[PDB]
Amino acid sequence: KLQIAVGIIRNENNEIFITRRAADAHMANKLEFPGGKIEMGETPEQAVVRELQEEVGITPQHFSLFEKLEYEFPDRHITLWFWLVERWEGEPWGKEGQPGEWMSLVGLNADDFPPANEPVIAKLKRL
Ligand SMILES: Nc1nc2c([nH]c(=O)n2[C@H]2C[C@H](O)[C@@H](COP(=O)(O)O)O2)c(=O)[nH]1
Ligand SMILES: OC[C@H]1O[C@@](CO)(O[C@H]2O[C@H](CO)[C@@H](O)[C@H](O)[C@H]2O)[C@@H](O)[C@@H]1O
Ligand code: NA
Repeated sequence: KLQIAVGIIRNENNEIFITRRAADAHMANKLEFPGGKIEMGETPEQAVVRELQEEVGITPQHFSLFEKLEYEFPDRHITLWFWLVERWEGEPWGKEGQPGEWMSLVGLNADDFPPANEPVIAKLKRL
């Protein structure tokens, strides 16, 4: 059972900053919204801020919870907190050496992301 906070970073051109997971990680090689595990003593709002600062070097500001869902993977159960981030300080980049780039929302392919993201990718194509 893991609680994961991730940020959907959208610019004014309806593009999202997406990174790719390592070949040796769970959901290897999949595209993803930057994020990570919510630690003990930390709230989901604080988690997404810390995770984005760590992973892509930006500080999320005035964000909202776009979606919260639970997904059962073959060996783990995770609760995902998808935060819509439209304002932030900094310029997103591959701060941890991971691949990262802007992707048009209309071009996103749910099959490229973990299956847990399916409903979120779909909903995004409408916001
Ligand atoms: N960062 C991130 N993790 C995701 C997404 N979708 C999704 O199922 N996950 C899963 C993959 C991992 O099992 C877990 C994240 O944990 P790690 O920080 O250890 O990789 O959440 C997503 O969009 N972003
Ligand atoms: O839960 C997010 C939701 O709460 C509001 C206030 O109604 O925003 C507050 O919480 C955000 C997340 O911590 C902050 O970024 C924001 O600055 C704060 O006002 C809504 O705007 C948002 O949908
Ligand atoms: Na982490």
